[PDB]
Amino acid sequence: LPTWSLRSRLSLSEVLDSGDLMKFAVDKTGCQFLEKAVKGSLTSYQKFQLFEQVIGRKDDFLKLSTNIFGNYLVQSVIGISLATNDDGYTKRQEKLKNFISSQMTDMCLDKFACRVIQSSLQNMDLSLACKLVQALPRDARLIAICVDQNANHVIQKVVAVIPLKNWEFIVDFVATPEHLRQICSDKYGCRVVQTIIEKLTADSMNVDLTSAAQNLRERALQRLMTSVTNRCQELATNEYANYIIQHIVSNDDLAVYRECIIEKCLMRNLLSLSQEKFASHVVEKAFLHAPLELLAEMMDEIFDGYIPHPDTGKDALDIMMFHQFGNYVVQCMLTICCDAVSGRRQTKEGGYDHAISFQDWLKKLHSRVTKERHRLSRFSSGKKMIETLANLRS
RNA sequence: UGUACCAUA
Repeated sequence: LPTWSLRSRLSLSEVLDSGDLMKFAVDKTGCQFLEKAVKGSLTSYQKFQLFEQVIGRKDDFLKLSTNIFGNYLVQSVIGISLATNDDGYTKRQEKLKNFISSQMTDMCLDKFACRVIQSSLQNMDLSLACKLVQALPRDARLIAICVDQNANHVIQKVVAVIPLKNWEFIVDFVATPEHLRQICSDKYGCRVVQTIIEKLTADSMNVDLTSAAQNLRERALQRLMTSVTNRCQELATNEYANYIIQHIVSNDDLAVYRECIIEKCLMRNLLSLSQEKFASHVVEKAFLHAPLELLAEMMDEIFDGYIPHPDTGKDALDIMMFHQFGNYVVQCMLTICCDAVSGRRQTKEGGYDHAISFQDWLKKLHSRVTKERHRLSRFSSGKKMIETLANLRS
């Protein structure tokens, strides 16, 4: 801090006139002062000086943006610039767009500057905000952006506040098989893929779209889903990407994609997937949300899709009930049937009552549980199942 | 008996 300032009762015009702003803005106490001062009434010339000193020169703007304290002052002054419709408005906002553009990647990857980007994206005029998105990298650096724990929030802001036409390139980039593989195998990249999928879903939150815009949305959705269903096996078994497959399977507004995953990824692999740490969650979701015709194939695959062990006679259901992960899938099957038979779940799919299918599955499960009650009572899972059936006839 | 993310003074 400048020696002349080493006080209380200090004015903003002093700091602005002194040439020493940059020293205040990167100091905790100093920046705390500016942040208070900047919220008050500002005269025209005070804004003029803030504009010039904080967002007027590329280098100082970069230095504050990437600064732990400075970035807050940059965001406030950008706010004030946007609120100030004087004659220099245009040059200011245009210049700000140029500054960020020329350093896009560096700023996104920075813990603090990425906050400046986010704030600029949602507050700037949409047409200038759209140019910021154009400045996004189209190569390995985009992947790096998606998987950084700070920078990934830039992509998510873009998705939230920018019309799809401007960021269609991101969808197609992420849908490129190699890219999808790297992004979805990452902690943060998956959140990005998740957010994009949500945005591209024709749900309650997209009813405001024109038809042209819905069409654009649909095409991007198909592109992304084609890549996702092509790697469904890998994504479903992955530690992070299983959440994505679960989201798709559980979302009614994605029903057609849920059926695709079930048919071409899950079906015939149920015993095997039910024993996976990660995919077992996907398999539960599929049972919970499958349309009845597919639900019946799923149930049939468990009850009768596999040949029992040649020596002991153990079947898929024996294996699953006592498996560390598979036991949760059987619990899920049982709970579906009990809900169905007891009114808690709709058995009429499309005016057709599949009630007796659920009764049949329940009867099979109840028969197994009864015969194996002694072994099953040794496990928490087994006790839960026994108890579920008891609570049914009560 | 079984997993993530939710990130600045």
